[PDB]
Amino acid sequence: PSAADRNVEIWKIKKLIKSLEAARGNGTSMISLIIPPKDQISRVAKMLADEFGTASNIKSRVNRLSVLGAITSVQQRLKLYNKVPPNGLVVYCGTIVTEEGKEKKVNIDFEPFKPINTSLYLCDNKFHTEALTALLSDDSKFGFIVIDGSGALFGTLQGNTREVLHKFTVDLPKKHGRGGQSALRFARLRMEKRHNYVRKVAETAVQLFISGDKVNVAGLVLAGSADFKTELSQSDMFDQRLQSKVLKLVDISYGGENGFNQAIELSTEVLSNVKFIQEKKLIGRYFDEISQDTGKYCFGVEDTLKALEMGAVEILIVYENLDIMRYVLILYLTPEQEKDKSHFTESMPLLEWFANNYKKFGATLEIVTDKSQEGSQFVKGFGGIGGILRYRVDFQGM
Repeated sequence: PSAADRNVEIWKIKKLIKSLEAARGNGTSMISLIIPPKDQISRVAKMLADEFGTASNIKSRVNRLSVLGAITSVQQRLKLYNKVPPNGLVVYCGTIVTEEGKEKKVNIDFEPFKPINTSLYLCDNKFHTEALTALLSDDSKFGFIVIDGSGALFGTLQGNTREVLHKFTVDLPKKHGRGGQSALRFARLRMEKRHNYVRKVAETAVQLFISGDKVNVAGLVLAGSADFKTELSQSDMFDQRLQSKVLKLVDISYGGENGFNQAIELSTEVLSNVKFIQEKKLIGRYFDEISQDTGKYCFGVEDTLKALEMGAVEILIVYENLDIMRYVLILYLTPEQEKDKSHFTESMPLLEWFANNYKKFGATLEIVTDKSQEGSQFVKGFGGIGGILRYRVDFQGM
């Protein structure tokens, strides 16, 4: 588990989906192999073997060598895996026409984060990625609890997908009567049935939102009126992890189902901007180092790599674009790269590098955008690559 680390993974997918769809060679030489979890490898290995045997007959050298090579190619990757890992196995192999009309051979095998029963096996002119872009259906789901004086409600907002889950009700000690009983005796029974609501509710929500020893949602908004909910967050009969991710405390007029929409209308933004929020927060904290004397910061390629290479800098912050290429067929040059590169002595874009191997530096990679003042200044003003260090470091000249 681990968000932020989870979002680096999505980045790579989109990057891969991009290059994959940009390709298209010359006939049945494109293999898209997706293998669902638990399904069996040898089942696949045989089908491959079969396909190979059948292709062996083709007899049109060019067309025969084409199909054979593809199949060979994927078999050769498949042999590396001892069995489908969890989430499964995606595999792309084949020969494509690249720049200069030369041939390029693609070899991709790897485990994602869940493409079940997609079980795919196609040989075409193009790679088939619909399976990958689907992983890109990651809409954060939020939890709603809308209290009231006449009844509670629990539902979810996810994208534009509204969902009313459960809805019970209470009829607290309302009536007063004409002298027929004491005041205290009333207030008593009063701050008694509430507590027996402040519960049943705070209880019919843990038996809901937190399904499987973890909250099956990422936000949780408590909406109602007059502390009928503020006596629910800082409470004892509710909390436990759930009090931990209460995002908004929204005041509506008239609740239950009607106030659900009012809750949802109001909660959009913080919920439709969650990434930009944490993203602006992150970069802000960064700007903060730069501003105090504590100064545990770093930026620019040179010193970041330098700081990265040495000890442990807490979070590496990099812009999603980053006109900077890293070769060593090790340099780090922008598209200034059209100069006296005195020949060879793995041309990967720098961010592409940072992703595959940052897990081994001190952790946490944060790709950010310029869709804010914070990210625009992080880029326009500090080359969009810096880091939040864990102890001051001295950089000197150049």
